[PDB]
Amino acid sequence: LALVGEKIDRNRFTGEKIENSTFFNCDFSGADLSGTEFIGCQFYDRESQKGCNFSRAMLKDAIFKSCDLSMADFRNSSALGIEIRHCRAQGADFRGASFMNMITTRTWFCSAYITNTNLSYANFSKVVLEKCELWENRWIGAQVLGATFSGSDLSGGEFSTFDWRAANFTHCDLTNSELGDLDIRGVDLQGVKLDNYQASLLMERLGI
Amino acid sequence: GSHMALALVGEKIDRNRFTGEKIENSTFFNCDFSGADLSGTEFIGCQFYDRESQKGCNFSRAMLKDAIFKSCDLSMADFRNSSALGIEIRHCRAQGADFRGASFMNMITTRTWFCSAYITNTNLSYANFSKVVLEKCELWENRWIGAQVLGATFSGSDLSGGEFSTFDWRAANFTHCDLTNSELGDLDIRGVDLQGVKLDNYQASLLMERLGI
Repeated sequence: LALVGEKIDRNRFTGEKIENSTFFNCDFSGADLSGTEFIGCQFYDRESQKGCNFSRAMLKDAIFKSCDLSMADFRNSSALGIEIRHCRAQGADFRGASFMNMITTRTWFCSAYITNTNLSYANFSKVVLEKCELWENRWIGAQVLGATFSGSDLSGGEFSTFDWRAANFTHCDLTNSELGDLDIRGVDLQGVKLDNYQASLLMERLGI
Repeated sequence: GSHMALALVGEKIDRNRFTGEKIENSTFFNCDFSGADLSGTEFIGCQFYDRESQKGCNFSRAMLKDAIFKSCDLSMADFRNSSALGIEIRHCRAQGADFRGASFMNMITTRTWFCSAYITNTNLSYANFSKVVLEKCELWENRWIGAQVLGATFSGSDLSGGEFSTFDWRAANFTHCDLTNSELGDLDIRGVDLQGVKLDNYQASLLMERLGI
């Protein structure tokens, strides 16, 4: 399977399963991708330098494994309990995307599974991702201002060019990660889990 | 020249009554040594505090270059404004002693200044070190509980094996200090400058836990 330049109809792939396909410059905006599963699929065209629009797509329980989602516009999604794995999503736009259930609780709760995924330069400004599976990702350069990952599990993460001040990390698990310029003086770390190797390393940053 | 088993009380010591001598197992209660010259004078197992008077001896402005106190009871001695370069206080008790103004510095054989003091194994509970310059000195194995240190600097010194329970860590300058093997109290790395100081495994673990890790 290999579409190009098409705008995808609301119910074209709903619930379906697709493998080793390619969608270049397609426009899944507004689509209904509940229960859809993409495997080995590519959504980013290099000769073209453009990716796919997923803005406002319904993605409740959607699934992405080993896909290339670079430059994916996930703005304003509905992505409750979705899972992303071994994917490339460098530069992808996540602002607006809701990973939270607002119905079966009288407040809110989150659900989301994004691992083994390259999130470099992804935009998570203001995103809510409390208590989710966010382990083993590359976060280099990702915008995270206003976000909150409180209680999530980010263990095994790369954070080389990453502003630890901009988002709420209280209660996350950061064991076994590349922490970059994390400075325990100016960054609430209440409840967070560290590995001894890092622990020492962080003292070193303080002159000790 | 030496003295043994003295018991002085309420006397005012003369400049040279003891200069450079060796004194043992003696008590002096409520004696003003103010201004005396105790250069090189050695005191062993002496007592300068009396539990019945609740009084100490005045050492203010005493000249104490190279002086030795060993195994003495200096509870609330007044050393204010003294000259104690190269002094030495080992295994002494010195609760409430007042060191404010006492220079531990050499300002002759240098362009500027340097320090020299050996105070170790000493109980310094509620001692007063406001503004004291104590750079690069042996200060190991003391009890510091309650000590006033506002404006002092211990920079470079070796405080290893110490006891700092009720101790205000933002008060003085502890850069480059050796603080290993010590009970560290309420020390919090977020609030205080620890550039160059040395901590051990155990200690370091405990300072993380404080933050919440």
